[PDB]
Amino acid sequence: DIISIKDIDLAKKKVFIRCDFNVPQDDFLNITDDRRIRSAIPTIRYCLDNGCSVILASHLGRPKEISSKYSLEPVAKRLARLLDKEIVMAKDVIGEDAKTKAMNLKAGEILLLENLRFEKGETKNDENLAKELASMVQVYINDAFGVCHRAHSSVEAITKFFDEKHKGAGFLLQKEIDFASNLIKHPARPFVAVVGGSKVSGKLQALTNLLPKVDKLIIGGGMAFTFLKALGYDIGNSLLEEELLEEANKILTKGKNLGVKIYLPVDVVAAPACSQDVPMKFVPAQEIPNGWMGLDIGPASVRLFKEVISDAQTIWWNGPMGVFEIDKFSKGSIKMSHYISEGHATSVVGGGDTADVVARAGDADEMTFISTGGGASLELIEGKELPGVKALRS
Ligand SMILES: [K+]
Ligand SMILES: [K+]
Repeated sequence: DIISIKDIDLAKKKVFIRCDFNVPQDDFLNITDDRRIRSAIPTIRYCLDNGCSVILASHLGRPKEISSKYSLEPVAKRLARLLDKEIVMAKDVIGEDAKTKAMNLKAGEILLLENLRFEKGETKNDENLAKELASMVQVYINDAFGVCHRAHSSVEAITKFFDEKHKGAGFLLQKEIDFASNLIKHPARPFVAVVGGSKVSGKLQALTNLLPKVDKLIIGGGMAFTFLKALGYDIGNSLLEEELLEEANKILTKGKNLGVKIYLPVDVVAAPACSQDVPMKFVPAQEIPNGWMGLDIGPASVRLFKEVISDAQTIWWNGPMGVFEIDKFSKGSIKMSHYISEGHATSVVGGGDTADVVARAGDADEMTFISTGGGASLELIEGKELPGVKALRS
């Protein structure tokens, strides 16, 4: 149903590619993870190989207003090394400099527009922005699954300025869609969802839609403590969403009614504060000391979870098992990455935090697929129609 880049005649044309270059940066604005730039390359190279000129556009962060801090200039440098091709940068998005550069662009050249979100209309699906972006090119390609869950100009309104023979989905967008969709369709079984992170409300809708689909569900991260609390466990000073206690109980009740095997941590790494520099204890989940907090799954839980996933043919994992940015509270996530990656399941990772764990674990290459689109994969797993994808439906 979705129009593919493969069914569009784009040879020798001028092509707008909406890419996802929303990469992490450090305080000196050096790029600390270029995976999204790398994932964009096959679509870009396919156009260049077909004699196109290429206008690339992406957002970076969420600028409130224009500043050098959110410039795409470091993305341009990094992409130039990775493609071994030179890049022209526009000083603006649809101002005079972009339009002139776009018009001057020769076959085989690459133009990177400045941050899309320097235009206030982008996150409002402004139709004038869309029209101005569209005027620069003959073909529209979306390769940015990561923003497709939002009605933004560069993925939604812009598509109204191209007919079905001049717009389509890039190779990355198609993969993101195929991997996410499989999971809510007919995945190989046993199908295990492994869910984590610190908030239940983050995952509630995904869990509700996955529940009738999965064979087993492991719940870790800070969000587990709301489930344990919903079951009457004392959780000391751990994270709690009081207001979601009843919803968590509903997940467990329906899970059981549907025959889903649901596992929560049976032990945790507990500490008096969330820092490297305080003491830590391995304790049962029923015995977090007064005033202490659970910050990672414990070794018994790691081991149980290993056994839970051991016969899996499909695993979806979104969310760390614990506060993995702190070394002392990272081991449960790291070992889960090891166990998931080393097993024989089709393994699909979601969430930037989870991609980060998998990177630190050194396992990125043994995962079947790591989504580089944060909330977008989740909203698909939730059962929603994504406006960016809909926009490209034949
Ligand atoms: K046009
Ligand atoms: K594997």
